[PDB]
This record gives sequence, structure tokens and C-alpha cells, in this order.
Amino acid sequence: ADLEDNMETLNDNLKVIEKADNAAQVKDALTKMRAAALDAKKATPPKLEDKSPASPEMIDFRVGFDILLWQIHDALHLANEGKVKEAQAAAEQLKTTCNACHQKYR
Amino acid sequence: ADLEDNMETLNDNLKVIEKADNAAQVKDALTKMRAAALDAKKATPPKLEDKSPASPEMIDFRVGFDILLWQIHDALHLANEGKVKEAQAAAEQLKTTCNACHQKYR
Amino acid sequence: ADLEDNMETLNDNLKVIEKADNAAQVKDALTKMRAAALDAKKATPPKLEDKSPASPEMIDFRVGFDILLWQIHDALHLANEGKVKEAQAAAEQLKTTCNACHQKYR
Ligand code: HEC
Ligand code: HEC
Ligand code: HEC
Repeated sequence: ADLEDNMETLNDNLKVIEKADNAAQVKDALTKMRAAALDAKKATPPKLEDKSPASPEMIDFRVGFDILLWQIHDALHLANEGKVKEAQAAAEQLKTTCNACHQKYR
Repeated sequence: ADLEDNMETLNDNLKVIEKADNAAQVKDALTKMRAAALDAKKATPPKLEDKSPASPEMIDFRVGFDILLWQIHDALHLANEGKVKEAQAAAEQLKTTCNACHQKYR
Repeated sequence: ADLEDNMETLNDNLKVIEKADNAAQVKDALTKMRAAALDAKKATPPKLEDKSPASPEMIDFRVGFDILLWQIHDALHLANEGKVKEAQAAAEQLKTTCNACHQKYR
């Protein structure tokens, strides 16, 4: 998928998580976020379209998604243990990383 | 190790997982696949040898192993929980990633 | 942070894990190591400043942190299961990755 589509997946599934009632819904939503974050790694944001895929900005962009993936991992395992409110809180701290990337590259 | 040898390791241990009887066997084979996928990620595939190392294709190639690694992660945790058939089903799901990369970069 | 600061974080927190009494201490040190490894991924080591950012050497460098991150993952889950001594053993194993990178790129 293209970058904007993966971002919609991330935004929609974060909201699913905030409204979720059980761990199965949280896990499903986090797994869709993980897929979207991985697919976004191959993308070039519009503000960097003319730069090298290996420029420091593009390597930083891709590390941003690795950071997000490890945060998704933490929430996924919290949900797996049945700690639904903890998984939802961990999902909320993802926004720190969403915003940090947006500030630089959106 | 070189890319062909790492792919040998991935294919051999996928077959071990398919025929395994117990969780320890599945977990051992998955651990070897994780190691091979990481070692493979540093390679330049022959199809991309004559392209720029800074090409989008090289970045995409490496994201494919990141997808594979997160799928291996799921199967590893299922095997760690002792869920042999669920871990085998998660390992079966790797094949779509294997073939999708091959279609582009073998 | 720069590479040297991230290396300090990794080394200091490994020392904490080596002297830890309980899983909470180990998990806290391992999460700080995970953050430093992700941050180090954006660095260029002095020895590779004369290489392309997409050169095989720089890919090897960045993938070395992926290897470390999955080893940090193993120790984190072992600590989460209450296997403190097994987590410490896994952190000891991590050191082979640190030294192998230093041998190549320091
Ligand atoms: C970089 C490492 C990013 C991370 C982490 C996240 N996002 Fe993002 N986002 C990024 C870019 C470069 C862009 C611009 C895309 C464009 O073509 O303009 C975006 C954009 C969005 C959008 C708007 C997309 C659209 O349809 O117009 C949304 C709704 C969005 N991002 C959400 C989002 C969330 C919820 C994230 C974390 C959970 C997140 N992004 C992470 C880069 C990066
Ligand atoms: C890209 C991200 C890949 C993923 C994921 C997987 N494979 Fe692969 N594979 C890839 C390439 C570029 C190549 C060509 C290597 C060459 O030098 O020609 C291969 C090759 C194989 C092979 C044949 C090896 C040989 O002796 O030539 C096998 C048996 C193989 N790959 C198996 C395999 C399996 C089982 C995978 C998923 C579990 C898998 N590969 C993923 C690129 C990528
Ligand atoms: C590459 C993939 C590395 C891995 C994995 C680890 N380290 Fe490292 N480290 C690396 C380099 C290239 C350098 C040289 C940095 C420089 O600017 O000279 C280092 C350096 C250190 C240092 C000293 C830094 C300084 O103050 O001069 C320490 C204490 C250190 N590294 C520790 C360390 C630990 C504990 C690691 C694993 C847990 C580890 N490093 C991994 C490259 C890489």
C-alpha cells in the first residue's frame, strides 16, 4: 500500500484500540498497525522525494518505524497477557512517536 | 554466511517445523530461521548487484526480512507457550512472505 | 544521542543487569538498552565515514543493531517470565554481538 493508506490504517486502528472492549480486539488492531508500519518503511515521504533512499533523513525515517514497531510489540504482549487497560495505555504512548516523526517529515 | 546458505537454513528449518512433534523442536528451528533472516538482511541479492546500493529496491529487500522476522516472532511466542499446532500455523504463514520477496528479487 | 552516548547507555545498563537482584531491575535496564540500540542505528561510526551510507559495511553496521535488539527481546521476555538468571545469561550472550561489531567497525 502507499504511505497515506498505511497512515490511515495506523490512525483507524489506534482509535479501535481506544474503544476496544476485550484483548482480542486490541490484539487484532495492533497486528494491523504492525503490518502498516512495516509497509510504510519502504515508502518515501513527499518532503524527501528528491533525496537519496540512503540519506540520513531517510535512514532516520525508517528507524522511526522500528521504534514504533517495538512499542507495538510491548502493547501486543500486554494484550496477550490479558492486561487490556495496560495495552491501551501503551497504545496511547505510541502517539509520542507518531508526532515526533510528523514534526520532522510530514 | 552467504545468501544462498541462509536461504538453505530457512528452507530446511521450515521443513523441520512442518514435521515437528513438540514445541521445543519448533522453537529451536524458529530460532535458527531468525538468525538466518538477520544474516540474509545484510546481503546484496544477485538481481540487484548491478543497481545502486542506495536503490529503493535494496531498502525494500531489507524490509522483507523485517516482515519475516516479525512473523517468526509470532511463531516463536506461540511455541514458547507450548501451542504446537498454532506455532506451525504461524510458520506456514511465512511462505507468502518468502514467495513475495522471491517474485521481486530472486 | 550520538554513538558514544548510546554505547555508554548500553554498557552502563549491562552492568546493572549483571548485578541485578530481581526481574524489575533487569527489565528496566533492558528497555534502556533497547532505546539506545535503536538510536545508534542512525549513527555513522568514524571508521565508516569514508563509506557510502548504503555500503555493505554500513548495512552490516545497522543490521548488527537489529541482532542486538532481538537478543534484547529474548532477555526481556525471560525477565518478564520471572527467569532472572536465564535473562542474565541471555544478556551475557549479547556481549558476543557487541564485541563482533567492535572488532569490525571500531
Ligand atoms: C515516521 C517515522 C512516521 C511515524 C512513526 C508515523 N507517521 Fe504518520 N505520517 C508520516 C508522514 C511522512 C506522513 C505524510 C504522508 C503524506 O503523504 O503527506 C504521515 C501522515 C499521517 C497521516 C495523514 C495521512 C493522510 O491520509 O493524509 C495520518 C492520519 C498519520 N500519519 C497517522 C499516524 C499515526 C496514528 C501514527 C502512530 C500511531 C503515525 N502516523 C506514525 C510519518 C510517520
Ligand atoms: C527477501 C526478503 C527474501 C525472503 C523474505 C525470503 N527469500 Fe529466499 N531468496 C531470496 C533471494 C534474493 C534469493 C536468491 C539467492 C541467490 O543467490 O540466487 C533466495 C533464494 C532462496 C532459495 C534458493 C537458494 C539457492 O540455493 O539458490 C531458497 C531455497 C529460499 N530462498 C528459501 C526461502 C524460504 C523458505 C523463505 C521463507 C521462509 C525465504 N526464502 C524468504 C530472497 C528472500
Ligand atoms: C555495531 C553494530 C555495534 C554494536 C552491536 C555495539 N557496539 Fe559499542 N561501539 C560501536 C562502535 C563503532 C564504537 C566506536 C564509537 C566511536 O565513536 O569510537 C563503539 C564504542 C563503544 C564503547 C566506547 C565508546 C567511547 O566512549 O569511545 C562502549 C563502552 C561500547 N561500545 C559498548 C557496547 C556494548 C556494551 C555493546 C552491546 C551490549 C555494544 N557496544 C554493541 C559499535 C557497536
